[PDB]
Amino acid sequence: LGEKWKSRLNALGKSEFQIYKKGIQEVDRTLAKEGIKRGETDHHAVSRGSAKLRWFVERNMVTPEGKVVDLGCGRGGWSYYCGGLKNVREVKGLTKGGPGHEEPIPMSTWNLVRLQSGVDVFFTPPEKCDTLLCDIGESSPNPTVEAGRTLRVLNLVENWLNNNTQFCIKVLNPYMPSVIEKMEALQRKYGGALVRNPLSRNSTHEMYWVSNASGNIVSSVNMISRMLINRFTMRKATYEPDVDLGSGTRNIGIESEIPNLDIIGKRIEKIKQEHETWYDQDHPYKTWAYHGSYETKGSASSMVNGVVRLLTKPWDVVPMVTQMAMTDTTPFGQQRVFKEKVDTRTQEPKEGTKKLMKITAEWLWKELGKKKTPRMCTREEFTRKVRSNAAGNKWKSAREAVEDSRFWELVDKERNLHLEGKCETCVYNMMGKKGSRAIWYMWLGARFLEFEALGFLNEDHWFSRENSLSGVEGEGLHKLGYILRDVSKKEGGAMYADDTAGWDTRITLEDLKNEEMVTNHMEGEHKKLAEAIFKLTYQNKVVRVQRPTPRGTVMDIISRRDQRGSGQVGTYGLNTFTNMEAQLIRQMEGEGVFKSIQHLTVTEEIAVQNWLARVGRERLSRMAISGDDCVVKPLDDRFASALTALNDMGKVRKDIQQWEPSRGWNDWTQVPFCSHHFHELIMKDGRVLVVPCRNQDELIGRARISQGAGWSLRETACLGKSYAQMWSLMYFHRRDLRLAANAICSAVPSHWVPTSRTTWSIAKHEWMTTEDMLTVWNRVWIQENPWMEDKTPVESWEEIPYLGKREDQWCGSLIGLTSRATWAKNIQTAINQVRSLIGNEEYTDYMPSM
RNA sequence: UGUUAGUCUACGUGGACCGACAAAGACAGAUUCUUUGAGGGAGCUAAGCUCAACGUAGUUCUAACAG
Ligand SMILES: [Zn+2]
Ligand SMILES: [Zn+2]
Repeated sequence: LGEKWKSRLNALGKSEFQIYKKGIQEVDRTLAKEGIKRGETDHHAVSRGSAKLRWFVERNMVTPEGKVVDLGCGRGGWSYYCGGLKNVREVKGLTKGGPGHEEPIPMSTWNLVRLQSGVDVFFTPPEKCDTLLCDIGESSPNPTVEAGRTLRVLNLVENWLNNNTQFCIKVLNPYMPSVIEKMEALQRKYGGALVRNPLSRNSTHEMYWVSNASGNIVSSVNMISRMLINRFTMRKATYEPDVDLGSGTRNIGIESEIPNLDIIGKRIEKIKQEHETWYDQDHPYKTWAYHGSYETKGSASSMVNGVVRLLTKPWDVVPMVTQMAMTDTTPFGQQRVFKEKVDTRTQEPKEGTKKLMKITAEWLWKELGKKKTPRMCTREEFTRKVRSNAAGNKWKSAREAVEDSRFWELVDKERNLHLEGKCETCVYNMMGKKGSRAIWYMWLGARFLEFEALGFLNEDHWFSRENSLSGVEGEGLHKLGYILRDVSKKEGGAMYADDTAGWDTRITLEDLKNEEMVTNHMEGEHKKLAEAIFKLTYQNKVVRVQRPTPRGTVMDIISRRDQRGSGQVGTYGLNTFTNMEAQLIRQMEGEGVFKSIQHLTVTEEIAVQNWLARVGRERLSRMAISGDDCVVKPLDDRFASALTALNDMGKVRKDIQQWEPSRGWNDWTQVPFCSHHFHELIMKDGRVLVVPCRNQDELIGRARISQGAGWSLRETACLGKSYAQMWSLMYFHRRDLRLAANAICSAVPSHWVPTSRTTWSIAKHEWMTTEDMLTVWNRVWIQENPWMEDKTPVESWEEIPYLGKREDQWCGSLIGLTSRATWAKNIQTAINQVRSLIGNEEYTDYMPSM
C-alpha cells in the first residue's frame, strides 16, 4: 500500500522536495537561526521534534515521569525539553556521534541531564527504563535499507519495553509487512498506537507510537496514507509560535508554592458553592496548586481594519501587515501562553539583593513623600475613570453594576471586613490576550475597594515627572522627544535600551513587600483597608483558567503567592515604580558599590543610602522610563558588563542569552523608547522638530488591527481617521505615511467625531478631535514647545517637510520602486474609490493631492 | 554526500564629473538629487591605491535541509 508512496517520494525532484516539505503547520525557525548564530543557549529551540513533543505532551499522549532514556538528541531538543519537567528525575542521553551524524550543540536551556556523546544505542545491554524516546533514523532512496534499520532498532528495543514503561518512538518505516507485523504483535500486549502528529513535517511518513491508547492503527494508517496520496496534487505556509523553554538549572527547593488555607478556605468554599454538582488529573501545572474545577463551555478574535486596508494597496502583498491583520484563532493559544510563561517558576533572589531592594524602596518613598500626599478618593470619580474601549457572577459591565443597586449591599460587608485586615472575596478572573504576557482583570466589587484604596496614583500624579523625573505621566510624546533631545546634551556615554522578557512573571515575593510601605503615610480607615488589601490579596492570588480537553472544557482554580498583584488599570504605575527601582539597582551594579551580592553589611547599606539621598534626582533625570520600557544614559562605558546583580534579582532578557554582553546605541536617532525611535527634522521656519518613527510596515499593520468584542463599520472608519490624525500630528516626517493619512482623511467623512482606541500607551491623545487638523497642529507643534520663541503660523501644508531618501529607506519605505510611484500616481483613484466605498458627506481638505 | 541563498580570500574588465540635451523615480520642489545614452572622454594615457559594479577556477564558511 505504502510502497508506491515511498517510491514516488524519492522520485520527486530535490528542488520540488524542498518546496513541498514546507502546506503544513510549521513552527517558526527565523529566530532559531539567530539563536544559533548569536550564541543564545536557551529560550526557543531549533529542533523540529520539540514542537512534536510539545503537541504530544499537553494532551497526555505520553506521561514522562521518573527515569528517562533518550535515543539520539539531535541538537538536544528532546533531552532538554524534558530536562526541566517537574517529575523527570534523571535524563540520560547517548548520541551516536562520529562523522556524518547530527551532533548536539551544548546549551543552557540540564542539571539532571547527562550526555555521553559518541556512543551508539546498540552498545548498551538491554536495560529497563520508565520512559524511552526514539528519534534516530536515516532515510535512503531504497525502502529496504530503512526497513532493515527499523527492524534492527525494534529488535534491540524489544527487550527494553514493558507495560510499566512509557515510550515515544518516531517510526520511520511504518508501511512494510514485517515491521507492521511486529508492531501488531507488540500492541496486542503492551499498548500504544501509530498516530501522525499534525506538527510533524511531511519529509516522510514519520509516525509516532504512543502509549496512552490501545486502538488499532489500521484506520490511522489508511487515513494518513490517503491524505499523503492526495497531498501531491493538492489544490499554504503558516507559522505557529515557538514554545518557550526558559533558562537556568532546575532546583527542587522553590518547586511549587504552598497554598495557605486560613486565607482561601472561605473563598474555595464560595467557589464550590457555585456548582456543587465540581477534581481532575489532566492538569499540567507544576507551580500552581489545583484546588477545584467545574465543567464549562478558542483565543482572542482578530478583526480586520478594512478602511486602512483598502487604501494600503502598496502594502497589500507584504506578508507582515497581512499576518498582523488576518484572523489568528486557535483553540489552544490561551493555555499555550499560560503553560509557556505563567506556569513557569521564578528563581528567587538572595538576602543581599532583597535587602538592597528593600532599602532602595525606602529611600524612594522617602524622596517622593516630601512633595505629595495620598488622598482619600470619592465615589463619583470611580465612574468618571471609565475611559478606554472596555467600558463590559451576574452581569459583566461597569455601567450596569452601578444601577444594579446590589453593588453597595455587596461592598458594605467587604468594607467592614477590610477594617480589621480580614477579607472573603478578592478573587480574580484571567482569560484572553500572538502575545506572550498576562493580563489581569478583577472583580468589580473588589475593583471598588481597590480604587478606594489606591486610586490616588492615577490622579495625584505621584509618578509625574515633577515627582518622578523618569516617568511618562505628565509628559507627552513631543515632550518625551524633547527630553531625549536634552539627554544627549547631558554629559554621559552610550544610550542603552532594553526590554526585559517576562517582567510580570519575574516579580518576586520581596517586590510586593515594597508597595506596602505606602501604609506609612496613610491613616484611618483608608490605611486599614490598604493594609487589608495588601495582606489578604497581594500575596495570595486565586485564578480561574480554562482547559479544553476532549473530556470537556473545565475551568479550574489555582493559587499562587508571587508575580503581579493588581488589575489591568493600576498595574502601569506600580510596574513603572518597580522599573525605576530596577534601573537604579542596575546602575548601582554598573558603577560599583557592593563587592558581594550574596552577603551584605551595615556599612554598604548606609553608603548606598547616602549615595541615593545625595544624587537620586540627578540619576533619575538621566533615565527615561515608561512601564516595562527604560532607556538609560549612564556615566560609564562599563555599564554593559555588570549583569550579576541584574540576574540575581531574576530578570530574563530575550533576543540574547542572559549572560551575554548588552547592546547599546551611540546614535540617539535609533534608541527605542516606548517601542519607537525618534528622528530629528529641519523645517524652513528656522526651527528644529522631533518625531516618532519605526518600521512603517509595523505601523501600518498596527493600524490594520481592530480590537474589542462586537464591532461595526462606523467605528472602523473612526479608527482609520484617528490613525491618520495621529500620523499627521506625530509622524509628519514621512511620505508614504502622510500620503496615507491625507488620503484616509479624504476618504472617511469628516462629520464623524473620532472617539476610539489607537493603542494602550497614549498623554494628550490629540487624534480624537473633530477640530481642523491645521489648527491642532499649530497649537501642539508650535505653541507647546517652550524652546521656541518665534511662533510662525502656517496656513498651508506645503511648508511641512519630510526626511531625505536615505533615512526614509533606512526606516523602511517604498521610494525608489515602481510600487511607490504607482501609489503616488493613483492617489486620485484610491481616494475616490475609498470615498465611494465608505460614504459621501461634506469632506474637509487637509492637503492637495499633488 | 547533495539541494538552496549568500560570502572572506585573487587579479583583471572597468571608474570617482560637464549641462538650460533627452527620458524615469523621490511631489517637502532646492544649486533640486538620483539614474541612463549623445557630445567632452576633462592637452592626454594608466597599473598601484579608499571602495566595490562585472567575471572566471576555492583545499572559505554558515544556513530549512539532505544521507
Ligand atoms: Zn478582601
Ligand atoms: Zn525612523
